[PDB]
Amino acid sequence: PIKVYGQVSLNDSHNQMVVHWAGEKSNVIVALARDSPKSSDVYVSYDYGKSFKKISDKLNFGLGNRSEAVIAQFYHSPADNKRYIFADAYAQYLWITFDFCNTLQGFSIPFRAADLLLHSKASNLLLGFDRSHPNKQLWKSDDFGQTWIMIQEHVKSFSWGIDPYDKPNTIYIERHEPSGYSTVFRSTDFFQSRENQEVILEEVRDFQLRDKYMFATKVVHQQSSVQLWVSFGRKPMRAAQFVTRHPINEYYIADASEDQVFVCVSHSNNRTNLYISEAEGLKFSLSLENVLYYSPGGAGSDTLVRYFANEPFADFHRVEGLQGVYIATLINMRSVITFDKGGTWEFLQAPGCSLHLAQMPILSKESAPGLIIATGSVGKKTNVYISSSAGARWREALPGPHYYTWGDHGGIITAIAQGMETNELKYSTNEGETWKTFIFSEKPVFVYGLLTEPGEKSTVFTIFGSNHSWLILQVNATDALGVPCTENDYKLWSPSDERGNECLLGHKTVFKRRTPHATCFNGEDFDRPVVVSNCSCTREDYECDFGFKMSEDLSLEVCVPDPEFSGKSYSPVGSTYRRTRGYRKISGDTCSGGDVEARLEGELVP
Ligand SMILES: *[C@@H]1O[C@H](CO)[C@@H](O)[C@H](O)[C@H]1NC(C)=O
Ligand SMILES: *[C@@H]1O[C@H](CO)[C@@H](O)[C@H](O)[C@H]1NC(C)=O
Ligand SMILES: *[C@@H]1O[C@H](CO)[C@@H](O)[C@H](O)[C@H]1NC(C)=O
Repeated sequence: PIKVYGQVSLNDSHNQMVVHWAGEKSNVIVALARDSPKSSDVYVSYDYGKSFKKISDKLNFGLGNRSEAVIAQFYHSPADNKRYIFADAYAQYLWITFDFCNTLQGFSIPFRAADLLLHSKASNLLLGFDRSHPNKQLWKSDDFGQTWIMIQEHVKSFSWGIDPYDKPNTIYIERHEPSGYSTVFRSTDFFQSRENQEVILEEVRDFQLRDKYMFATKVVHQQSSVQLWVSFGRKPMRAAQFVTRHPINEYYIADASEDQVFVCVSHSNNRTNLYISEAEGLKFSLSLENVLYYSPGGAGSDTLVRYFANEPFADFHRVEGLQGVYIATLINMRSVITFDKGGTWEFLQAPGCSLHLAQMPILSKESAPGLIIATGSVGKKTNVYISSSAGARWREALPGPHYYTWGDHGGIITAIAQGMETNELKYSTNEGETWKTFIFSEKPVFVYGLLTEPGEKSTVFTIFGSNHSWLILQVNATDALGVPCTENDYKLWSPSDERGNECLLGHKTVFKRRTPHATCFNGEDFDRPVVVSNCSCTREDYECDFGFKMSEDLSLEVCVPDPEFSGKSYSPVGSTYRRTRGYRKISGDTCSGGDVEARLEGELVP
């Protein structure tokens, strides 16, 4: 029903191992073994993981130099999955391949390659940032790392532009300056001429680019305070309004991907406050207080929080595949979820008790709309919890901590116990309502990774671990799904909140998906909603207005005046101006008509 078709032990005793399939239409897998750096090894499969060949000896410093290569990091081009760069940890040196590591060539380079930033569309183009010097130099290559020019020195921060919003080759940069105040510049010819260069904002402290938005900071006064500046869709930057009684030291941009900005301000007692804007990103309202926040700390002069997306400091998580849905943890903790980008929040429940989600991460994808797997616990021992209702309802799927992944649009889910040795793969074809066991090897292993072969329809899983000696297995589970799904095996589904509203963000979205109990191969792409239709407005289409905050008791769902406004939340006796009741329609909400829209919307006042 399921078979292990590839199993390979690498006579290798490094303490880290990463394994990456080249991509969806590809038989190549690259594996990199590293320490915690003291040594490394590289292995490549050209047969879907049936066999791996050691190719570390191809990574050498050339004729008459025998000193061993030590790979810190490798990089895969997202524009061309045949291309890789392996960077030496110590020497100023790279190896590049254009053919899945069949041929590698070494190149000595004028900096150590701490961080390379490969362009997402132009496969020859990349940046390199020399972080070892305090001299802070940005290097650019247009031949995939063979030759490099130094395009900017004294770099405080920089970023590639983003398509489609920026012209081709766009780079944004800000330099360190003796005064501490600096200019954000944009160039389309790598800073080679005045004519292809543009001032974006001046007297800036920091800057960041995130999707359609750009953020920068200035200082105002009389204690000084940091003012946030924002651009939406590459229009000129404008000052955001953040009214508080006390100085703001920094902003954390938590998310800017759904036509609004979530921003966190303050980090007292490992808590922060979550604010949301409308589309322009300029008028923020307090959506959620006391969100868990843990950072390692920084030098003390950062005004925009730097962090990696896969390691957010705020316990706040966008659910993929769905607009509107985010999950957070607040504080004696509680997990909450929103279905309307922070307009209202609800407590998560399992069978009911309060469900607390440790964010082992939350797994969700556009290829399986409404399916979420997460790790957490109930009351007061971690288990695996599953929702197939976009987080509205949850069940406990498996007890104990596990790796989990899935294939074929969520139609087959796999799980392996973590933190103990095992030779057991759990699999479910019904969203975790039942599970079968497949013994994937005779002897137990500590498992360190569980992956799905890329491709939305894939039903091949990679397992790697050891008992130190690395083992890599490939499990083909295709036959566990049997024959192709037919019309009988699909049902219409609309995401809803916990109350049953299938009307989210002012419209009803309809997906065609495979029923929970159908055992069949789903060969269809139904990732994109079949029907969308508008609804009459409800409370759920509204959020707190500038000057207001969510009631402390979230279940009241009432917006009240924010004390930070010092009693001036409602300030303008003439004409017919529009006085807010505390609410504004959520950015991108398409609701229309009905009772609620009236007297949630502003009041006409003389
Ligand atoms: C070999 O060449 C590399 C890269 O140029 C250099 O960094 C290293 O010092 C060399 N090692 C020896 C033993 O000559
Ligand atoms: C897995 O099994 C299916 C059905 O037998 C086959 O079509 C598919 O190519 C296999 N995949 C791999 C990577 O062996
Ligand atoms: C729903 O409303 C939006 C504007 O709010 C409009 O653009 C869209 O055409 C409407 N869609 C449907 C399917 O009626």
